[PDB]
Amino acid sequence: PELEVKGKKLRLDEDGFLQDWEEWDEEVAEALAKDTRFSPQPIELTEEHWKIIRYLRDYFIKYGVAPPVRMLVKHCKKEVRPDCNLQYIYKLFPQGPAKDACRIAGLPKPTGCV
Repeated sequence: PELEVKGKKLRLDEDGFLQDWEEWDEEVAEALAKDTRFSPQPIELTEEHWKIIRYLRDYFIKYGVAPPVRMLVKHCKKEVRPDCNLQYIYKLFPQGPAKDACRIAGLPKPTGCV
């Protein structure tokens, strides 16, 4: 379906992932985060959320896939907080790094992030 943000109508897939992925910015991230068609509840983006979002998006821009969860957790422990395990990632992103975090980070698919 569509997502109205910033005077634009962006294309999402059936799982709520941004298909016009190159149109993404912080504003789009925010609209995705409150998109309750694809999330039980809006997700309030803290700086921790943002650190995770920026990491996923940089990885996709560089490698064309999302990083594996194994690598995400390692990164989070090093750059977010020493106790940021997968459970902590689900605390931030209730549906997980693929269904929530990669979606909000504007990746066109979460492929790789398992």
